[PDB]
Amino acid sequence: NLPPHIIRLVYKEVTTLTADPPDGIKVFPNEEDLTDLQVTIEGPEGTPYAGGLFRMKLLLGKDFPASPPKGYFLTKIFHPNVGANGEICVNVLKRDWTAELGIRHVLLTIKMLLIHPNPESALNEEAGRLLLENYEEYAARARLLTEIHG
Repeated sequence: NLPPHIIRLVYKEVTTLTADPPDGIKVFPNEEDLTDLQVTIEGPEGTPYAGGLFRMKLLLGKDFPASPPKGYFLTKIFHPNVGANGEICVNVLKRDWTAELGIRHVLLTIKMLLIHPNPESALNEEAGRLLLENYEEYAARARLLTEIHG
């Protein structure tokens, strides 16, 4: 139940964003509810997630864009910043957020997160500790779950 003038702004972003998304990212056409966007993020090459295709959904909350969107991975993944429910915690984004950044910036931030995790704010503390204490162990399991779910 976003304000109509906000919906009018969302339709603009999504329409442009869908016709020309960032690399490795694809926003699916939404004509039902643009508050609930469906997106795929290709696992970056040179990362454990490489080769995998990760389905996610971006939810625009009630106080959007005053507050940042809330992302959720549908694809199961081993990442310090992704919870069991798939909830994505982008600590830096939520701090450096304003209404002008746009949905494109959010998706980019999530892609950058697969490359540059943040164990200082881990929803998956196991993946958080492993990333710091034994990266090779993290890369192994992350690469394994990417072969199965990616």
